[PDB]
Amino acid sequence: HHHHSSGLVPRGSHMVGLIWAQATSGVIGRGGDIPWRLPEDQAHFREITMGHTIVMGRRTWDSLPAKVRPLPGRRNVVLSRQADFMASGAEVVGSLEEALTSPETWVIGGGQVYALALPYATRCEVTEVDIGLPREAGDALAPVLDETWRGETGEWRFSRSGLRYRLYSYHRS
Ligand SMILES: NC(=O)c1ccc[n+]([C@@H]2O[C@H](COP(=O)([O-])OP(=O)(O)OC[C@H]3O[C@@H](n4cnc5c(N)ncnc54)[C@H](OP(=O)(O)O)[C@@H]3O)[C@@H](O)[C@H]2O)c1
Ligand SMILES: CCc1nc(N)nc(N)c1OCCCCOc1cccc(CCCc2nnn[nH]2)c1
Ligand SMILES: [Cl-]
Repeated sequence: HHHHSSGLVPRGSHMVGLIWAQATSGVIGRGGDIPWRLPEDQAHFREITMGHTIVMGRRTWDSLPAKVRPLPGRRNVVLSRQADFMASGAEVVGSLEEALTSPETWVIGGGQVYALALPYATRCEVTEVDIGLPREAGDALAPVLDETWRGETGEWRFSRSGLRYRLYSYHRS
């Protein structure tokens, strides 16, 4: 069965969304990359963010596959404290306040930027990957979401590869 979910979330004059994929342990990144491959999550990330402003930390920009840098179809905003940073086809901003000026914004990583943006977020789109990768020194980590967050939990699904995952759609006022 499909998680008979409404999939509806009202919005106000500002919508700040966070979107990430995490292992059970909260690991989201390692060695400059994501330590699994999940086609359905790539498709999910693309469909949620298409047509919107996306905000990412400089290390997440570095981690994009060079052929989809900038991510097409989205206004790419890179957060860096390097005034001279070269992000061809994107814009570089020096502060989170300026990065979140678009009326709709999806924060797409990484660990540092999720943490700083979480107080302003009203949606979290989380892919939980059922992989038992323990946290290691240097890992990038997903935020811990408290009980101000509410929403819907999807059913477990298998990718054709056999990797198991599920989608959480969280929101708050
Ligand atoms: N699983 C997922 O969903 C997912 C999503 C995205 C990324 N990732 C992975 O996460 C890792 C990257 O995450 P990360 O935490 O190491 O780095 P990050 O959050 O992507 O980027 C950190 C950089 O962003 C800049 N920065 C951070 N806060 C800033 C602020 N308030 N103002 C201006 N600049 C700011 C700094 O750039 P400068 O050093 O240039 O000053 C900082 O070094 C990679 O492994 C990536 O593959 C995973
Ligand atoms: C996909 C990982 C991911 N998942 C979720 N749920 N949230 C994220 N923030 C997130 O990270 C995306 C930004 C960092 C890594 O970027 C990518 C890594 C591997 C492949 C692609 C191209 C995926 C297809 C595509 N998307 N847009 N055009 N094509 C991106
Ligand atoms: Cl992937």
